[PDB]
Amino acid sequence: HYVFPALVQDGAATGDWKYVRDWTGSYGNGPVEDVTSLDIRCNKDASTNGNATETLPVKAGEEIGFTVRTNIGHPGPLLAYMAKAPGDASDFDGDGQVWFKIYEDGPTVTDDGLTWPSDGATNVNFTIPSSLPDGDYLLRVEHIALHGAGTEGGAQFYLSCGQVSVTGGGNGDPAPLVAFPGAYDPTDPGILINIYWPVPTNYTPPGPKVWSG
Ligand SMILES: *[C@@H]1O[C@H](CO)[C@@H](O)[C@H](O)[C@H]1NC(C)=O
Ligand SMILES: [Cu+2]
Repeated sequence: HYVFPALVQDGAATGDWKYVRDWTGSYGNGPVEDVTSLDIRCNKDASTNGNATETLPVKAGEEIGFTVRTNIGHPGPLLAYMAKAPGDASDFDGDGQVWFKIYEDGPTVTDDGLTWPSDGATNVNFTIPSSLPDGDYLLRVEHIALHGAGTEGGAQFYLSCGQVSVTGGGNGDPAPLVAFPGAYDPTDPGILINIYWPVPTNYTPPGPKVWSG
């Protein structure tokens, strides 16, 4: 139970939900539980637009992060996605095959079982690929909590969508492109997984491969 309320730029948080789409029930720190739901895109009611969210100017190559409200208190992978808006980020619903992955981490095998780079984290950061073209993007941050993921319907998704306007961009062609919902299936080997009883040797975060450019 955590949220990603604000973007981090130049080693300072911006305002809670200023450059990030606030979502229905964000107060309760509730997980998305259905990867077929519109919720999996930007969380509940957040996709339809950002008519009251701002867009942060950023550079291709810049490290943009998110604050974490309390901390990442569940085990699992961190993932980030972006999507080019056809105009202003605040008018973009993020529909269609427009999402590409820019980041994902995976676990370490210990004596005690899997540890994760996200465990206890109070902030998270990513790097806008240096070749990403000029444009308005959604920046979708996701932690997939896997502590109850042994049964179908048991993986938890903790998400937010930030709005950024990218300059200093190159001639990258982000791909492959996927949809939320649609990228994830509840039987996916990174979503339906017993992280404990046989200790995973080769855990595979779901969705498409990372676009590096
Ligand atoms: C996140 O921040 C750490 C600490 O400065 C850094 O080592 C790492 O390269 C950064 N990761 C990304 C994805 O920008
Ligand atoms: Cu929780």
